[PDB]
Amino acid sequence: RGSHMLDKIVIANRGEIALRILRACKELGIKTVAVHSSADRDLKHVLLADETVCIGPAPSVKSYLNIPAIISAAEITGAVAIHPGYGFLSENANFAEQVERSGFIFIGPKAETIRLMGDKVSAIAAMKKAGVPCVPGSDGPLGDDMDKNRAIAKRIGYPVIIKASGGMRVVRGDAELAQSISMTRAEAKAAFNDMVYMEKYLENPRHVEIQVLADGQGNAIYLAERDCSMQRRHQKVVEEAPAPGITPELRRYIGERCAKACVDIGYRGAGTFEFLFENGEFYFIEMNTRIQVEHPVTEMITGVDLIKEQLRIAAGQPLSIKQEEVHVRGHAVECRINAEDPNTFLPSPGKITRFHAPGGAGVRWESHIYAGYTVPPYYDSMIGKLICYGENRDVAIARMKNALQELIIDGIKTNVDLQIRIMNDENFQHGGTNIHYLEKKLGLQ
Repeated sequence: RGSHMLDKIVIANRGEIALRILRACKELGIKTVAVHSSADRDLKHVLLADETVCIGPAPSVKSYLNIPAIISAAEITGAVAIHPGYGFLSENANFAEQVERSGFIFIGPKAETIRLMGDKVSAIAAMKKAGVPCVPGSDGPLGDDMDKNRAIAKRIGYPVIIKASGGMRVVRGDAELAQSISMTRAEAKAAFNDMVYMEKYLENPRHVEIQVLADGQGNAIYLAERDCSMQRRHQKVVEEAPAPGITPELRRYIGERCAKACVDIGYRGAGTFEFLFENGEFYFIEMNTRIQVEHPVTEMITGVDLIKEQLRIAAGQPLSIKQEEVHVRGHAVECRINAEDPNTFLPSPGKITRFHAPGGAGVRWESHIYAGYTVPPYYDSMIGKLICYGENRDVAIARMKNALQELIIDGIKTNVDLQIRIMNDENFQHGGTNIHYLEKKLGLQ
């Protein structure tokens, strides 16, 4: 035992993220244990792992969410750590608590941190305390004294939105504040209760998120930001880094705030701070206490291997990277490739009859698919991620177009066509479109 302390690791996940993790492991000489459902015996990473363990039938609830089977998998193989990747049990405290209780290292933050940020009220509370900008509001249920309510809205700045404590109405001026509150009162009465609170209405915001790394020993750094505004039905479709328009100084401002937050909450490992960004102001929404799907975009513009850092941190090693050594270079754009139905956006199962991946400079392909592989119906629609890097934003986009053209995936329905359309969208090329843009372009409004 000694190529890395975490000499053998259980990859509690599937698809592209599991492969991504497997590779990071092989690089470090770490033995891999791929737990899988009976429907994923043909996953690329499973076929490449040192050991494979079936943890149950196709259904996620019976496999990838099966806590005892996953820990038993770690036990029978003498594994020492478990990487939950993203989704599934990655932000499930109970799982982390049992994993560690069984004597294994959970590659993620402390159980108490998952719970903290996992709760919206506790999270906001902690973020404000640490100095992270949050969504302005009445700080509690609104009374009937329209005078302070008008002052609250004023202080927060219109437009404001009235929300029911148990579930909403937009107010653009104090002239309609009173009526609006009463109107909202009624509905909720019904609708739900009578209590109502006020929040700042962020009408046309962008989705900007800050990547961080903390060793849980007092060291925390931020690795630039990512703009993940290209959304359809709240699902991310395109991601890029850095975020267009964000200056080095603003980046430094929001970055140091998140790093400080990590220190205050004793955060450990990789995490992400998602904010709504409008009129140059950041507003914290939530923090994902895990690795991000779109992490590659950050990896390519900073030259940092986020998965490997997660492993080193989980191995008790303090951060070896100082904030001043972190330099953003170039631009990276990510298109998510999904095997999805164009009318429901749901997974579109089937056999891939022909597959050809794009190649060339600045082209990264994260995917488990291969000619002959069949997309199962039990999980998500994501079959891969295509990330293109360039010395600047225009080069990255130009490369994504070229790469999307070389990409061949027959036998199943995909969104490749959609991606090409987005890369050719004049507004996207200009940069900085808000979270409502995509649904507009395609009329899902």
